[PDB]
Parts: sequence; structure tokens; C-alpha cells
Amino acid sequence: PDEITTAWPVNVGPLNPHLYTPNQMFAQSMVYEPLVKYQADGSVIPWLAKSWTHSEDGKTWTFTLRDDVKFSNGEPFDAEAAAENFRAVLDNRQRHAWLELANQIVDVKALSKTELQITLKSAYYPFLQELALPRPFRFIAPSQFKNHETMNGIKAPIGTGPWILQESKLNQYDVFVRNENYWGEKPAIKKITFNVIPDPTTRAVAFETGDIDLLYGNEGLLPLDTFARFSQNPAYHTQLSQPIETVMLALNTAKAPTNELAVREALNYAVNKKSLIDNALYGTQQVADTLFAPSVPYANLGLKPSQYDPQKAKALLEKAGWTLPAGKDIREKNGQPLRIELSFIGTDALSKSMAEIIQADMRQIGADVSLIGEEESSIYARQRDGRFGMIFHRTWGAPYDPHAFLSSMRVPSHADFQAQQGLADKPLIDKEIGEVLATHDETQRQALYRDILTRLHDEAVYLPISYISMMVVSKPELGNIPYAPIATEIPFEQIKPV
Repeated sequence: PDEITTAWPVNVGPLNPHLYTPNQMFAQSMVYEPLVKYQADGSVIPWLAKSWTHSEDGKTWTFTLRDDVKFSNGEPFDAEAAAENFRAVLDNRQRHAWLELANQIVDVKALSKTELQITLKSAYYPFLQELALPRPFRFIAPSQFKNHETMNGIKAPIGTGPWILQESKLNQYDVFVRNENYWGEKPAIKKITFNVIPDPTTRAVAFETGDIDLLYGNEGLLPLDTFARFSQNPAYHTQLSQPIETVMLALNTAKAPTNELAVREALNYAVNKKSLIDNALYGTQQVADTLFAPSVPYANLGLKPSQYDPQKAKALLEKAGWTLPAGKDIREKNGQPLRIELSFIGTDALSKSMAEIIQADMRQIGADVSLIGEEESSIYARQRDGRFGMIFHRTWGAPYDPHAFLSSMRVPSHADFQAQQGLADKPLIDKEIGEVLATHDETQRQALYRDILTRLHDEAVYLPISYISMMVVSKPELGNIPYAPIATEIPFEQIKPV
């Protein structure tokens, strides 16, 4: 009754707070906590840190920490424990390069038990927001380091948070229980079991049969036709949040034929997005015309949408010398046929469905899209090295969008950097991204974001598809299920069946 059963496609992993795969972010967030906490309105609030001051030049920050916090094993949380955690993370700095704060921190030291000083290389504006992320800046008991480090593994995953990992049974389940010695508000739920169920249909069936009480995830959570059916069945409860992030294609500006602006523009008129959403996504998501929705901070720029218009797509291609040979449906220019490879994870049935629609839509305007469905590692490797023509991609949701997503466009080993490599203005874009992150002149900040997002839009780097929502399926006795402000987190501690 105060225990619930739910599911996840894989086990939660070791729960090393400072590493990535195979750690599941939502679970790191259940056990480990930030100095300051992200809120829906976009601010952060005091959390493990009660308060903070900063120097006039914005580069030195001093946090006053709470003095009543214990790790779940009884050991104290204090400035020394915090400082040791920052050291452990930064001893592995190279792996955090995607996150600009990790390049910004020049020093962290405990000034006393309750005072923590962080020194930055520049007045990095998103400082607090990045401290608030699920990883890597959260705190494990230093006693649980291995040889004074965490980058080579941890002992027990001892955090300060409201949940404690009880046991993990590989490929079967993970059990968490409530921290009875939590510094903050006590969760009403005392135990959460995560059944390992990798297949979306099997998750749907597990819920139907009563095996599980709750499903909480993005558009991939369960089949969307089944989701629609569940929402009409009074025996169940379902929810669909307001949109959290964008799903789009990235187009390779550095590889023929997507290296041509005219081709990228034509592709952006070719897809009937509303129909795609109604056909493949059962009408559960929203059409996206821009990289970021207009509701995203800094992103309400009045950018012009490219509406579904096959006639205009064709005219663009013809004008660019992509014409149809006699007897053929696929355009050619300088001998070369208009062929584009679309990469996606092959076992992902939803990605595959959208890919087929996109392929069909583009064929109607004379573009031959070849589907390349591959395993994750192969797709990720393609993203890193630019071996794609078009690839499925998505933004990261709050609090990453837009600043952290944009920041990462500068990093060579990522899809967006690769996709943008063919732009003459790529260096300028990357310089402006660097500038905007350290800008405290609010006017200049908005102008830089406008210029960056406008160039990306006008250069047709992306083919935005939809703004997607979080969805929930639950037994009615659990009541309304809240959403966590951070899109990768799951607010189990706010679930209150009574």
C-alpha cells in the first residue's frame, strides 16, 4: 500500500554518482543530491547548501552548507565531504568535457565545516543550474571512494537522498527503500521495486495484468496505441504532460547532398508532421517547427516555420539543379542521384515507423532516403564521427535546454558539431556560444541566443519533428502523479496515495 512496483528497461546500475553508462540518471537522482535544486520556474533553490555569496567579478562562490545532513550510513555531510566529491569528479575532468562547468571550475576547497568555496575561470552564468543536474556534481560518502577516487568505481552507493538502494538483482529487478534518516521531508512511499522489462509491449502487458503499478517515461514508454486505449479505460489512470523537449533530424551540412542549403530547405518542407504524429504517434505529441519550442527560455524569436509544402520542396530542388530523369522518380544532379541515408536505432519500433514515413514523404518530392537501422553503439559512433546524412536526434529538456545543448555543439565528438561542420559560419557560431555562457549583460545574452538559434534555423541544420511529452500509466489508487522539473528525474517522493 505504501510499496509500489514499477519498471525500467534495464537495471539501475552501480549508482556511481560521478559516472555515466550504465548508471541510470533517474536512480542517481533518487539517491544523490545537489548543492542547489532546480525548480519548474527555472530557478534553483537552496538544498544541501543553505545559502551562497559570490565575488563582484562573478568568479568566486562561497556556499554555506546545512549542518544537519547525514549520508544514509550515518557519516556527516560537510564542506570537506563536498570538496572531496568535486575533486573526485574533476580527477576525471576529460569525461565531463561536454558540460562546460567541468571546464570552468578551477578550484574547490572547504574553508570550514560549513563553508565551501568554488572558484571559476570565468563568470559562467549557468553555474547554479549545472550544479543542480542529476550528474556529475552530487555527493557520495567519501568513505565509499575506492583509493580516494570514484572514477575507478565506488564501494556502497551511499548518498544523502530520500531513497537507499536495498538490493539489485541483475536482469530482474532493483529495490529501493525510504531513507528513514533523511534530512528533509519523508516520502510517503516506503519501498519501490523496479522490474526489469526492456520491451515496451511487455511493459504494457505487465501493467495490464497488475504485475506493476506505475509507468513513467517519454514517448517510448509503451506502445502509443495501447496508451490511448488505456486513457479511455476507467480501470486505469493515465497522464500526458506538457512538452519537455524536441525530437528532430540532424542533417549533415558536411556531406553530399545534405551539404546543399537548397536540399536542406526542401527537406524541411517535405514532411507532413501533423500526419506523421497522427499516423505513428497516435496524436499524442505536438508538431515542432523549430529546434526549441517558443516556450523555451531565450527561444521566442518569431522564427519562420517551414510548413508541409511538397510543391515548394520540389521547386527548391529543381531551382538547385536537382531534376527528374525521364522515366524516374528520383532526382539527379551532375550525374549523382539525390540519395540520403537516414540513421536510427534499428530495434526501436517507433523510430523505425517515423523513419518509414519520412522516407515515403521525401520520395514524393524526388529524394531517395535509404534507411540504415543499426544497434545503439553503431548509431552513437556515427553521431560522433559524422558518418550520417540524416540522423534522429533530440534535445535534452530542462534544465539543459537551451544553454547546455548549445554548449555541447562545440564539442567535436557529438552529433550537432558534426552536423554543423559544413557551415561557413560554424566558427562564429561556436565563438558566440562561448560568449553567451559568460554574458551577464542580459541584452547581449538575448542577442547572442537569437543570433545562434536564427543561424541554425536559417541554415536548416535540423528537421524538427515534434515536441514530446512525459507520459504516465498508473493504478488509480496511487492518485495524481506529479512531474519532476528535471526531465530525467522521477518524483517518487511526491507520490502520495492518500
